[PDB]
Amino acid sequence: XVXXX
Repeated sequence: XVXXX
């Protein structure tokens, strides 16, 4: 966390 978590 879509930074890619």
